[PDB]
Amino acid sequence: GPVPSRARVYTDVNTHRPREYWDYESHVVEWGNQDDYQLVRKLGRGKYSEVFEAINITNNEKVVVKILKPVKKKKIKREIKILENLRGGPNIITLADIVKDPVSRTPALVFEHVNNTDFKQLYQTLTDYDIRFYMYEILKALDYCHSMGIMHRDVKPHNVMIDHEHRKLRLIDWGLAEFYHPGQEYNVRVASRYFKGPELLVDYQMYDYSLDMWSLGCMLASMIFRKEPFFHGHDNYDQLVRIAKVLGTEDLYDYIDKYNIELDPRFNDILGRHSRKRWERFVHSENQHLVSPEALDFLDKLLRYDHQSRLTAREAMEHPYFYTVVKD
Ligand SMILES: COc1cc(/C=C(\C#N)C(=O)Nc2nnc(C(C)(C)C)s2)ccc1O
Repeated sequence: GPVPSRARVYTDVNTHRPREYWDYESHVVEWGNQDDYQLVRKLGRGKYSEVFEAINITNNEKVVVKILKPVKKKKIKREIKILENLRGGPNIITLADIVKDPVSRTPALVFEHVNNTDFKQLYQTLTDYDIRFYMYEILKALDYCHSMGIMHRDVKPHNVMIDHEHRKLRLIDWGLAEFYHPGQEYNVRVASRYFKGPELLVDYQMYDYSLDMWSLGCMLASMIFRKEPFFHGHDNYDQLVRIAKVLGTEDLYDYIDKYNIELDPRFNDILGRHSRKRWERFVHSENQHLVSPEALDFLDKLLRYDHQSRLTAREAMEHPYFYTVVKD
């Protein structure tokens, strides 16, 4: 069988919390007044929700309303409980209210309003300094939620809201997030394809917070090299091949051998043999102003096959890449 694995940090946060903290199936939702919120416009529809801009008519302030699609009361209560546990943490989107939508017959989560610029256009204008700054802000959110026993499991540009005018960042969509319990096996069908960690792609279920750090590394690579997404697989198998063309196949075999994992035999005809590459080959005249020795070393220390070898969020915040970021 597979060799077990444990997070190297925040390992026992939930076992020493009171049961109510992580036992989300027993959570009792405190419902607000649905008539407080007037929907203004539909902003988007996801796999699991529709998102609206709205007005809170008790203060005439704009809010965002996420009306959940019908899913298991378990998955709904999980997201609600995680948002309440994390509320007020650095750069965590603030759940302001929860109401029963009378049309959908599902909960509608009310969030603080973030005046966001879409990552498609925003990523075209970010400077070297901008990228370091916003990476540091994401790390504050990830260290916070990891320190609170929670992994996000869906870190990607779409879930990082940035109000660039006020340099304000919020990590959103906690609908895939989970509580970390040592030795628990988790669903590997999380995260968007381009941001899935090697652990998901080789079907290793005993993963942890370090999954988020791979995803973050994928975002960093797309930003400093101006190639979004960086690992651009056509499916989940080709996704691992794309990673192995950069990190090399010998270290992939070291990874799966360490955890006594077996690759899907369908890789025998697609994976090939690939050397590990040096990150400088992705540097060119149109991205070099975003690349530094510190950026490449930081990236290299996030994008490890072995989830146990990646920088933690707190370690990442100590990295020289952030020395130039002005600290508040
Ligand atoms: C999909 O889960 C979530 C989504 C959100 C929020 C948004 C999304 N998605 C959001 O605020 N999207 C916007 N798109 N344009 C905006 C203007 C600045 C034009 C008003 S806001 C918050 C918490 C969640 O859990």
